Amino acid sequence: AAIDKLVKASHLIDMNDIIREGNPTLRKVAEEVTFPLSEKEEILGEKMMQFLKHSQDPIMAEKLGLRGGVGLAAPQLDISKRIIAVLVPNVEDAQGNPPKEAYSLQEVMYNPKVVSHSVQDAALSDGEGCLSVDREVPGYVVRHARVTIEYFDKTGEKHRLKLKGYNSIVVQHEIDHIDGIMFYDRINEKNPFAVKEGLLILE
Ligand SMILES: [Zn+2]
Ligand SMILES: [Zn+2]
Ligand SMILES: [Zn+2]
Ligand SMILES: [Zn+2]
Ligand SMILES: [Zn+2]
Ligand SMILES: [Zn+2]
Ligand SMILES: [Zn+2]
Ligand SMILES: [Zn+2]
Ligand SMILES: [Zn+2]
Repeated sequence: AAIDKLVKASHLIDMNDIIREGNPTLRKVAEEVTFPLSEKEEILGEKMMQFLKHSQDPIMAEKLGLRGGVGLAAPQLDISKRIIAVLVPNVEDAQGNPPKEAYSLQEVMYNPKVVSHSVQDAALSDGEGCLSVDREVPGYVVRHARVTIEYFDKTGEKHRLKLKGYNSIVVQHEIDHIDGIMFYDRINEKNPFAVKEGLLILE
């Protein structure tokens, strides 16, 4: 099964593990995981996180043929479980100094969900992309500006977290994957760049 390939100790997730647009697994609602985690579900989370680290490392991205990435959902690896990893980096300053925090968000989330959100909407000004999508998809992907999520980590400990800015956009994108929603489902059907008043455009 997919999961058996993925969790072999020597296996590194790369682009050949990523299923594509059209594969029915991207359109399912993923199955809740139960605690304590199997060995597999735990190893799967570490691999997914390892993949995002690799994709942001100039050397490993080049060794593995990996495109830069900040989130990955298990549906994208053909695994219908409610498991996402998020790794959102902070940026150096004009002087070249690393940030205090390497990441604004670094987490493997089991059973994540949006429990509440803002009336206000937000969109990345640059559109969104997807590891599974090999097309140029222009337009504003309309999301919530702010969300409160709950989720479990690999110990089964429950977290309640509020997010805004880019972290919020990233997490919504990944949660959508475990619900069978693709980014272009939240792009206006007639005008991709339609701005409804009040929309927070993130630069
Ligand atoms: Zn592989
Ligand atoms: Zn069930
Ligand atoms: Zn472990
Ligand atoms: Zn490594
Ligand atoms: Zn929502
Ligand atoms: Zn709502
Ligand atoms: Zn995606
Ligand atoms: Zn609750
Ligand atoms: Zn459409």
